[PDB]
Amino acid sequence: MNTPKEEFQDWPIVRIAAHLPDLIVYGHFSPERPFMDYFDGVLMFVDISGFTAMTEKFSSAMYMDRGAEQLVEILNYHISAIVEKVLIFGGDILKFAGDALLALWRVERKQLKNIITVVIKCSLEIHGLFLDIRVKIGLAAGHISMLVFGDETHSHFLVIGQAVDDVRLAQNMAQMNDVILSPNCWQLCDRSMIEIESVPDQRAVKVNFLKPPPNFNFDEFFTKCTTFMHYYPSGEHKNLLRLACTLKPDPELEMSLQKYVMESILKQIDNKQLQGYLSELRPVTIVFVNLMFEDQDKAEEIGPAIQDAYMHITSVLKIFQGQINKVFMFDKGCSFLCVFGFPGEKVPDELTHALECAMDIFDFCSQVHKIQTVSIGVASGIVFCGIVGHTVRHEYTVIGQKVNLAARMMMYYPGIVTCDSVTYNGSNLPAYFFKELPKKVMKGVADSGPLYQYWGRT
Amino acid sequence: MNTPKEEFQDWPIVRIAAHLPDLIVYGHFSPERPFMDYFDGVLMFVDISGFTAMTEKFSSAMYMDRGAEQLVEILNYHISAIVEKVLIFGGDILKFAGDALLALWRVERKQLKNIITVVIKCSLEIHGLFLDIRVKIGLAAGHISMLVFGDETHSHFLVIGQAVDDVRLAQNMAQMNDVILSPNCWQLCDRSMIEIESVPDQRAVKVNFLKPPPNFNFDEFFTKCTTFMHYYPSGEHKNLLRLACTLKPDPELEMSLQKYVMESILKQIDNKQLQGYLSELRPVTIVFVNLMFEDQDKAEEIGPAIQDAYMHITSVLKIFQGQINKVFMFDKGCSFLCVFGFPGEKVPDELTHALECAMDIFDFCSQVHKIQTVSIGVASGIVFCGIVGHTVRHEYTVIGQKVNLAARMMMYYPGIVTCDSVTYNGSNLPAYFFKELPKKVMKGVADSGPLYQYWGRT
Amino acid sequence: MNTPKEEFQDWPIVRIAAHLPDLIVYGHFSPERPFMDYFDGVLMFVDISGFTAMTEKFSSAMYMDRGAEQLVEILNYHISAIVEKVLIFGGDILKFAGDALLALWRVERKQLKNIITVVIKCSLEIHGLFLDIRVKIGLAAGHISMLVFGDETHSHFLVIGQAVDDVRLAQNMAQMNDVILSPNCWQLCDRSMIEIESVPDQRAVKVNFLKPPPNFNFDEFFTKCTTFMHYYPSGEHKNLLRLACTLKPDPELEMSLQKYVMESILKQIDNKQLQGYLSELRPVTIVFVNLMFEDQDKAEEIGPAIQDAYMHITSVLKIFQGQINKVFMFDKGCSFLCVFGFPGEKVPDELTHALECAMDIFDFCSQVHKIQTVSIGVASGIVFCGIVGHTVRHEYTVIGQKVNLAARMMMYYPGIVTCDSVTYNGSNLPAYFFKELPKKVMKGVADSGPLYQYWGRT
Ligand SMILES: Nc1ncnc2c1ncn2[C@@H]1O[C@H](COP(=O)(O)CP(=O)(O)OP(=O)(O)O)[C@@H](O)[C@H]1O
Ligand SMILES: Nc1ncnc2c1ncn2[C@@H]1O[C@H](COP(=O)(O)CP(=O)(O)OP(=O)(O)O)[C@@H](O)[C@H]1O
Ligand SMILES: Nc1ncnc2c1ncn2[C@@H]1O[C@H](COP(=O)(O)CP(=O)(O)OP(=O)(O)O)[C@@H](O)[C@H]1O
Ligand SMILES: O=S([O-])[O-]
Ligand SMILES: O=S([O-])[O-]
Ligand SMILES: O=S([O-])[O-]
Ligand SMILES: [Ca+2]
Ligand SMILES: [Ca+2]
Ligand SMILES: [Ca+2]
Repeated sequence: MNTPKEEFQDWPIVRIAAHLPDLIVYGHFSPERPFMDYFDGVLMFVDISGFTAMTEKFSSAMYMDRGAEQLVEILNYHISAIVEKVLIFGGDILKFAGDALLALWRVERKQLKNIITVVIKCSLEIHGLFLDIRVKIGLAAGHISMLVFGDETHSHFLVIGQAVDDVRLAQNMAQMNDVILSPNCWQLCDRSMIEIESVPDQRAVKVNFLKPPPNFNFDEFFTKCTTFMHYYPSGEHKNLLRLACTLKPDPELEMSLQKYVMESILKQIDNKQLQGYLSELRPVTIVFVNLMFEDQDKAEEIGPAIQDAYMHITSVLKIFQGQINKVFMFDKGCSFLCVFGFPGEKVPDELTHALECAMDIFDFCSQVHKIQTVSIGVASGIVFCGIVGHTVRHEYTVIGQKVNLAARMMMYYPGIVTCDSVTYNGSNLPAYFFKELPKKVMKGVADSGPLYQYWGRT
Repeated sequence: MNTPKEEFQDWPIVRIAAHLPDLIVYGHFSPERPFMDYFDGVLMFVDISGFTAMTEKFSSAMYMDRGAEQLVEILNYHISAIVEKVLIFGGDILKFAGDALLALWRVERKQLKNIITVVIKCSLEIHGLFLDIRVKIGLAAGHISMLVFGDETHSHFLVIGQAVDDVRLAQNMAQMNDVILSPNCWQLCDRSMIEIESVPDQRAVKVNFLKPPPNFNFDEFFTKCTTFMHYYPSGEHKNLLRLACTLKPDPELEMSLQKYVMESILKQIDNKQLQGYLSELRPVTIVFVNLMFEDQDKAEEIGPAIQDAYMHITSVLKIFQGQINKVFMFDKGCSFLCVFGFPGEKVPDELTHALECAMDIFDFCSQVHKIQTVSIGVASGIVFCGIVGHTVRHEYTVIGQKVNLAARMMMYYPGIVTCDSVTYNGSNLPAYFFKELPKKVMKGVADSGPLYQYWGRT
Repeated sequence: MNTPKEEFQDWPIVRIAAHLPDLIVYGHFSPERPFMDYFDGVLMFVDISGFTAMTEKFSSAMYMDRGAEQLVEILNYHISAIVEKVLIFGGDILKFAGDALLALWRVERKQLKNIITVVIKCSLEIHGLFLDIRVKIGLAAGHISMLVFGDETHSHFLVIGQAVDDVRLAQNMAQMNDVILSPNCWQLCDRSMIEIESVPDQRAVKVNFLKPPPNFNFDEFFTKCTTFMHYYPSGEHKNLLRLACTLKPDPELEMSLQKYVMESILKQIDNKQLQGYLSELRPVTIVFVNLMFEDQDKAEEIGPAIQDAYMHITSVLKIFQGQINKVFMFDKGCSFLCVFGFPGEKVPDELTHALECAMDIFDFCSQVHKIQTVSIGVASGIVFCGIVGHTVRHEYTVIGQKVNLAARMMMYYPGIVTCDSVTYNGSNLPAYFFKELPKKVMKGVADSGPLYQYWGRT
């Protein structure tokens, strides 16, 4: 009797799970929204520099209109190798945000110290790996909360808390190839192993070296650490990057997971549109909404407010096929990256609508309980849209100078709705709905043309 | 000199042969239609229950319009494993009929007894395998005839005869996890091996156990049996499920095989339409035509009559892009499962045309020599349409409560054209073309709304 | 720590390189056009017979409109095996021209003799391999020049010189399974190894046998020869057909390589159109342009003239979406195979435009310095268009009786623009723009209907 080889089965549930972390794939939580959960772990925030400039350059005529295709190939080639190192070292990629990602090693507290050593080693192997593009890495460790929010058809998650805020601080202060440890990371870690320098005006710290003691054996140390990693592929599945590669069809799980993924993506997953259709350099409008709270680490207070905000944002965006691309925590606050003009979703009057939608969101969210300040940046132009990451873990994302600009506007011009010149000039609206603003110098943007506040009709 | 690995070549002839059994792939028969051939073998008729109810439920809004996609994934996941067991045990899957299949082990008579033991073991391993869904299995053994019929562009085949009628009886009388043997099966089999119970009002029989004698070794027994299996993958190809995976391009064979497969399928095979396009929950009209004969086991009489009927049915269906989905033998008669509204084939006035086409078929076929009774059931609604089975053996099929309803109407209301309420209400036709019928209780249907006879214009 | 298997990555740069030889993939030459380079090597020109007749026959109704699909499958099945033998024996496939290909073994002069023995052995293994279709093979050895020409968006290359002219002569004089060696090939080769016959009225020669001396061991001899093959897959990559299978994304290289490949092909490479869309039997018009020179082996003279011609041809074709399918050297001259009606590029008035474009090209090119004679054949009808070759090395090509006819017209009616009856009858133009020509018997065409010269408006 023959025993023929099982072919890899590439079921839709497996393709959907590529878009999600293990935290969600194997999470099985309740129905209620907001849902919150609490744990400890180590975070790695890996940021690549030089890609939005490449994006700008790949719009140039030398790429003969294969700009999007060439950009995504070279981006995925580099990012895939980072993703693979993270997975092999036992991390869960939580989210891609443009050309950056955030990864988690969830463990019990007693194991944090040993796991911090695993993540440092991983970081230094990634730095190793590095077209003129650098990588900055922040690491943090401690308490983390997860929030899941949404409605009957859509779900979103976020991590929140002091380690989350720390990991962004640590990354922001890194020079152009540094691994920086949060102060808490630095004090929980195994100091006899790691050689650091102080850094100016902060107790956060820079890693120079991993100097293991005499007969420390990393492979034995790692194996010990795997005892505490729930989903590390092993045994018969040790040749796989992710256990989620082995998920089997299960309608109830697939219904829960698909809510996290955008419809146009699901369509490609179902072999109902060409795989190449979602990689594009297209003109869109970014509406970047920032919500700040009294205490942004306190998930039981902020969770309800984010749910409330999401219910309203989703309904006004729907009126324009606008879409939420991603949600995440910034140093200040919860940010919704919203996009008008995603593929097949091109209403004309995009700019006008982007502005009215932004005002509506600003007015509603301002009155939501616990939301201290709302800030919204609106910028318009040619951005890269596409699937970024590795075949086994990847997400739909947007990269471009205009995405960066909208993000910086909401930070540098808090408490108001701001817009760029393309949006101002291109909108239908009367000029006195706007106020021209003082020019501010902003991190990693040059030649923002004039900026405007969208005042509305006083 | 390098010896690089041959890549699996997935030629169109290989993809076409996935849709056909070995009986046809390696058959090489004459041109004439009808063609008949005679042999012996064992049949297994495996029926899954619970799928048309799942079909109904997957139309619900909780599946967020990925109903068809989720249904086909979970159906193929389970059905694939059954297909694989059948192939590994050396069977030929002849046909899929909704959520049921029919499999054949063709052998010389002297070998029937030993082969019956192989098929029982296979059946019990399939029962093993079993969302709330059961499997019933009928087995039969003895004489089988095959009929091939059609025209210059289309071919169809059917198995006919006493073992065929038996295998349906045996399956129909099974409780909700039984393996039932036909009476002839029971008397040809190796009684010292198999432990049965009698069943009420029949000499057909239920298998409880396979109790091999002391040093019976199944693997050695199976290998002996493979001597009599012409196409069992072996040698260099022993890691394959089917020898048809190794077919090489051959224009003459491919022209003969493609006649059995629907054009829209061929289009996907040729990479001229998206693979996902044929999995759908769509509104269609089922026209189920049943032909009964004096003697339905006598292939030399009935073959000409089925050919004649097919020539006419095909021409009237063509006038409406109606399509024959499948043909097979029921307990009484030869059934054509015809469908109006298959993809890209959506004439409006579908219902009216379904009725006129049915009357035309009824009038012509009634006068064909040797056809004793014609019965036709017409039902309309949302049915699943798609490719069911395993990657190496699969077929386009329709599953749904309306498919079941049309099948039961033609059996419970013999000799007339019947239709459901959707068809009656939705058609263009005047009310006095119909007669409202007495309500009958019918196997595995509830809430058939009112039923009508299509009388035509007296 | 796991070491999971790297998946084959099928990056766009790798798919583009399938369309090109190593001579271009690993060439890295300057920007300037024309670019010329000089080397030595052995050429093999493998011609299949019987395919354009199969093409004709696959338009017949017996193929049920899957003619193109069946033709390409059976063509690629046979051609793939030839390609594979050529690659395994260390050759570079330079170009496909319908159902023929040209392959190169580039080496230093001292190694030519040993390499000639490798190529003969390869030839005899290919002859081995051979629906009623024969293979003729010409071999030549010596000096070869390569010309690269084009503009900012498109590149083309050609090999030129005495070995190139020789390899076509040798192939043209072969009977219907011969391997013929050019005279220069015959005198550089290892005469103690190869058993030949003379052939009528030529010092070119026919191979009967390879009779290696007593303890000649071909595998050891081949390995020695691999020392001189720059890109022979080896080591970790010895299970690959081509080293180009390992190319990694690199925007600068990909921009240079994509210029050689047609846009519609790039679109399929980018997963923006169905793979099956480019295999078709479609009506097109072939415009075959032949340029002759005083000395066609002298690349420093002819290179500028071909560049000049190309700049003009490309601009007039653009005005009609006409396309250059391929360029190559014929026994006399440089030929541009141009096509009107490639997919998505179907202007009506195709025939008229094909004629005016041809006249324009004829008038301009006639005055280009160093171009002695221009000849252009225009023929219209159903031709096969599609990707021919092996998965790792393949090209878009056209095959058909009309392609052959246009090629023969430009040779048998030199110095003028000629057209077939379909073109004459179907064009819009007044009858006195044409002159009906004397009927000539032409190699491998029968029933060319009447032929005409396109005179233009005197
Ligand atoms: N797709 C995305 N998702 C979330 N945030 C994004 C984003 N694209 C841009 N941003 C935000 O825009 C800001 C850009 O500033 P930086 O991160 O310092 C740019 P950089 O990494 O030095 O080089 P780059 O522009 O080549 O990416 C960040 O705050 C980042 O969070
Ligand atoms: N695609 C198909 N091809 C052929 N016959 C079909 C069919 N779909 C339904 N039928 C017919 O419809 C009838 C349905 O009755 P049953 O077979 O008893 C239903 P069941 O198996 O108990 O559960 P189910 O409805 O979940 O399938 C059968 O006679 C069957 O032949
Ligand atoms: N796609 C293509 N590219 C370049 N030249 C082509 C071509 N198709 C046809 N030709 C030319 O047309 C002519 C055809 O004549 P032959 O090569 O003798 C035909 P054959 O090989 O005996 O059988 P065939 O017609 O089945 O191919 C050749 O000069 C060839 O160069
Ligand atoms: O990674 S969470 O802040 O979206
Ligand atoms: O399996 S045969 O009755 O179509
Ligand atoms: O092979 S070169 O003459 O195009
Ligand atoms: Ca960045
Ligand atoms: Ca069933
Ligand atoms: Ca040829």
